[PDB]
Amino acid sequence: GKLSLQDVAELIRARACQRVVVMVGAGISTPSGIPDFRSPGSGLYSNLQQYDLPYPEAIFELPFFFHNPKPFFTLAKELYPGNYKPNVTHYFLRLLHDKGLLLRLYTQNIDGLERVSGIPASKLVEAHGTFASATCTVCQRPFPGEDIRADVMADRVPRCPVCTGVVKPDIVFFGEPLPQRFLLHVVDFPMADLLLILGTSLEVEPFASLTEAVRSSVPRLLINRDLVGPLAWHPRSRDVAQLGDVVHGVESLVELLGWTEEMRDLVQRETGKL
Ligand SMILES: CCNC(=O)c1ccc(C(=O)NCCC2CCN(c3ncnc4cc(C(N)=O)sc34)CC2)s1
Ligand SMILES: [Zn+2]
Repeated sequence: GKLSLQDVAELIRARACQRVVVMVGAGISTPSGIPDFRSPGSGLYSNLQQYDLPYPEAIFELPFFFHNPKPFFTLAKELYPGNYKPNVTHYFLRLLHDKGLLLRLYTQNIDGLERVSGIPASKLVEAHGTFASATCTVCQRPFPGEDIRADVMADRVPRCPVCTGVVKPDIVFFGEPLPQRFLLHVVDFPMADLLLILGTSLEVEPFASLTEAVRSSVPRLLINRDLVGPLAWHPRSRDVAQLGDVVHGVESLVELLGWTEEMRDLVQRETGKL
C-alpha cells in the first residue's frame, strides 16, 4: 500500500489473488429493483400496509409468523426466484467464480440472486437463509423450494405431507442462530488472499468482526457508497475504497480487469436463459 483499484485489478489479472472471499449486502441488489428494507418510502419496513404487518420486525418473527404466515408469504412470492434479475455486480461475482478465483461468497441478502446468477451453492454462505429450500416448522422435514412454489404463487400456505405443519422457506428469522454454513468463516478468513466487500459496510455483528479476520497483508477492497463501518474505524495499509455508486465501481473494476466484453457475453447468455 497505498494500493489503488488498478493495483488490485493487476494482482487479480496476475492470478496472485486466487482465494477471494467476497461479502455482499443490500447495496448490491438495489439496481435489480429491490430497495434496502430500511429505505424510507420504498423499503419493506416502510410499507406495512401492503404486507399487512402490525410493525416491521413482525415479518421475520417466529411468533407472529405462527399467528399469521400470510405477510411473510407475500414477501416470499415477491422474492421467489424468477421475479428479480441479477445485475452486473452479481455477474461479476459469477465471472470471479468461472475464472477459479472465488473461495466463498458470504451474502447478507435473501433475494437469492447470487444463486440465480449461476454461482453454485457450495460457493455461497447465505447467512440469513434462502428461498431455495424450506423446512416443516413442526417435524423439520426439508423441501426443495420448487416443491412449495405452486402454493406460494397461489397464495396457499404450504403444508407438510407428514405432519400437516406449516412449511416455511429457510429464511433465518430474528433471534435464531445463523446457518451452520456460516461457520465456514473459521476456515475461509485465515485462508483468503483478497477480501472484497460490496454494497454493505459490515456494521452489524457477527459480520463486522469478520473484516478483521483476514491476515495482516490481505487487501480489503470496499466497493460501497461510503467509507463507514469497521474498514473506516480501523483502516489497514492495504485497504482500497471505491466509493459512490457500486455498479459504476464494479464496471470500473471489470474494465481494469479486461473483462468487459466477457461480461457482455455472460449477461447476454444468462438473460437469454431467464
Ligand atoms: C447472531 C445470531 N442471529 C443473528 O444475528 C440474526 C438472525 C436473523 C437475523 C435477521 O436479520 N433476519 C431477517 C432477515 C434479514 C435479511 C437481510 N436484511 C435486509 N435488510 C435490509 N435490506 C435488505 C435487502 C435484502 C435483499 N436485497 O435480499 S435483505 C435485507 C435484514 C433482515 S440476524
Ligand atoms: Zn412436518
